[PDB]
Amino acid sequence: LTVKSTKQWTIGTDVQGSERLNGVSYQEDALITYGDYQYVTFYETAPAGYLNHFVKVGRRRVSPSVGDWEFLTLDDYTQKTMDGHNMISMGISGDGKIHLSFDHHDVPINYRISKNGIAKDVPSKWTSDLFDPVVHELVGSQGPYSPLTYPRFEPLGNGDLLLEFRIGQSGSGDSYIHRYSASTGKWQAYGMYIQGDDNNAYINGLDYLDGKLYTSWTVRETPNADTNHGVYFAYSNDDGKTWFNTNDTKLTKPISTSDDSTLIWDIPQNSRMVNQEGQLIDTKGRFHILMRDLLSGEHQYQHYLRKADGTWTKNAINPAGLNGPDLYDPRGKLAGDASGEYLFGILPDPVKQSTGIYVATASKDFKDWKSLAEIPNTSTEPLFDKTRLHESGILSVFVRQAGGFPDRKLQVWDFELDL
Ligand SMILES: *[C@@H]1O[C@H](CO)[C@@H](O[C@@H]2O[C@H](CO)[C@@H](O[C@@H]3O[C@H](CO)[C@@H](O)[C@H](O[C@H]4O[C@H](CO)[C@@H](O)[C@H](O)[C@@H]4O)[C@@H]3O)[C@H](O)[C@H]2NC(C)=O)[C@H](O)[C@H]1NC(C)=O
Ligand SMILES: C[C@@H]1O[C@@H](O)[C@H](O)[C@H](O)[C@H]1O
Ligand code: NA
Repeated sequence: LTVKSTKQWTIGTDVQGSERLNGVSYQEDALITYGDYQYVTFYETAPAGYLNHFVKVGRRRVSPSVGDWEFLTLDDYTQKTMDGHNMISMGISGDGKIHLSFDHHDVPINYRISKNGIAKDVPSKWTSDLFDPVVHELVGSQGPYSPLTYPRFEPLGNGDLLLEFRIGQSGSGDSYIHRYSASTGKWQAYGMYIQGDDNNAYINGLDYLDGKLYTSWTVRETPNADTNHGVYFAYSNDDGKTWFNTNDTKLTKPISTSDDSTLIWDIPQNSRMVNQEGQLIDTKGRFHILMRDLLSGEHQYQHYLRKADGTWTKNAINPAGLNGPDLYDPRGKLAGDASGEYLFGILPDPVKQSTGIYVATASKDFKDWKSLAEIPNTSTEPLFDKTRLHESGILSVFVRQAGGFPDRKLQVWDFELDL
């Protein structure tokens, strides 16, 4: 496997402040291909300047030829909170509507939707008036909508879309799922699906494939990030309503963080393992988790693999040149190609201030990690486009540069793979 071509685009100037608002690990998602177009969302500085931002949404054509990015500015909602939690997630439903949820740290939901199915019936003109106002509920569904952190979208197989988030706080919180029907345009509540017990679960993402929804998490006791413990897993065969552990044992609804039956790896507190890193269902149905810890004696990225024979394995990702991250360093992701043979570790390096793209193969039990490419000059939690990789064999990555405002840009890097 080799890179046929490498291209980059600067899509905006990052915002100024002591927190990272763009390129955050739990954006789900920031960069999405739907039909023939790719979409991206990020904050840019509003005319009021420092500590005033607007959400932007970019689009470009990617099939059958790649066209130029164009952007709209949502200049009716000013993001003002310098808190690295307050990121943006986007989702696109099978009616073509684009959904955005953003700007939360233990506050009520902030959500909006396109008026029409602009990703299906693609308008000529790309402007802000394609979006409805910001609302603080999900029409058709019910609360609680506060205190909300971590909106995550997952597109389902019938065009529907899940929206998942935590209600409560670090060290004491629960998570919920809501489902948007593409056929009716109404949301419905799936309710609480994981319940804390004077702690909170921190999921790594949502992964849906062929009618099954997968997630993994750690449990956090207190607002101190050293108090994470365990690596957990569950899946659902009904889009979030009911859940099973790794042994196909049905769980209680909601899943309790006290139920050890979802534990797949014992990781104590003070292991230097961070919440909300990376997960992946590959296209052959093997589940993968990216975490980190110091348990070997050195800080290293860790790959957890749920094998087909049922067994979990854990292997350090330690290819030559990769500096291992500590608790607070940027978080990575895992991506997969259409075949399921290739696993990509998209791993920010805290020494180099760059993002390494490493590849392992299913034939080698993913032990063969190798440096494939690098995105230089990043201070970001890199985020990729799942669909674009599956459909075209292009690994497309959204990144915040390193460096100082206003030199520090937002970019999309495309690695055309020789698949
Ligand atoms: C429900 O699922 C859980 C989670 O997967 C599962 O618990 C796991 O069971 C495995 C298999 O027993 C445990 O793995 C072993 O851990 C012990 C530590 O006491 C070691 O002895 C084992 O190492 C030997 O066996 C390995 C087999 O591959 C060899 O590679 C190794 O070199 C040794 O010979 C092995 O690692 C694992 O600890 C648990 N995990 C947890 C989190 O509890 C449980 O069994 C499932 N229950 C049912 C009813 O299916
Ligand atoms: C460790 C800490 O954990 C949560 O508060 C969020 O994931 C935040 O982004 C991360 O920095
Ligand atoms: Na607690």
